[PDB]
Amino acid sequence: SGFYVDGNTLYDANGQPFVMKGINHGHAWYKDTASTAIPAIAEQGANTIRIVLSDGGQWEKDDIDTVREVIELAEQNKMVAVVEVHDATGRDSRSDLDRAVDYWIEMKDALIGKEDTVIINIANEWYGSWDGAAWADGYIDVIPKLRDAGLTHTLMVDAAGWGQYPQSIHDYGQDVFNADPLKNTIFSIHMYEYAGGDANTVRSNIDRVIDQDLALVIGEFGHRHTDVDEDTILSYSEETGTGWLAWSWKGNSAEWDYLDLSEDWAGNHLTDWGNRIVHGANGLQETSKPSTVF
Repeated sequence: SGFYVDGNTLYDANGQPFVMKGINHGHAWYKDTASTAIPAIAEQGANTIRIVLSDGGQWEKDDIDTVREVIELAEQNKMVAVVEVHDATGRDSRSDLDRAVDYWIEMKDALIGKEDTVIINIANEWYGSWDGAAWADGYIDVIPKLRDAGLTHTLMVDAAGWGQYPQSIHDYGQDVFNADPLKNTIFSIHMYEYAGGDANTVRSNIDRVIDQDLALVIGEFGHRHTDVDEDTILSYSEETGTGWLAWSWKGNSAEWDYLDLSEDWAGNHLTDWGNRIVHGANGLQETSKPSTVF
């Protein structure tokens, strides 16, 4: 029993549509914060946490005990865990995707049996270039190896272009889905200045996926700062049943710290951005519903 996909809808194990409303947590870079940050994220009303893991490619590898620990903390706070490997971010090289795939297979014992509470986002932002065909071949090759390893989880696949070239999913997403004998794969767009730059763009990018009867989550998105239209991401996602996961709880480097949702790991002092996501129109408190498996 696990999550299932039918067209552009993701269903929990009780067959109830599940629309992710949640938050990215940079676990890989802040491993000891788990027992503070994960429950703090739950306290905000998030029904899903996207957990940044490392396969040791660029940062400190998250071992199998750590994977178990963080998924357990999510589950025991009534949140779905979207686990993701972050080390292939922006890279076109197949080798980086290979490393992520091998990581999931290495960690399969922490994952098997958790199909109703864990969704596997194969690699964050793999394939930085805007090339639908090449992006597709990567996942056409990758998905069967995961299935062969006995991983039956819903798989989440990031669009090419660091998640910001959703044309890739429109043009090749069905080919990628077809490569999954389980027919249980969904797609993610990351919406920043390009893919989420204005209302029209947000709507067009969501439409170009779900109108292909492919399931979609906005696995990361941002906000306007010194343009990203978080209002439309929030409202149009709600209208269409499209899930989203805001980036990110805490710990961005100085260059991106405008993206921190919370001043503190415990979430007692949200930033303006955190307040918008948690307490604002179409945000977590207003629209997030827990997976019915809980």
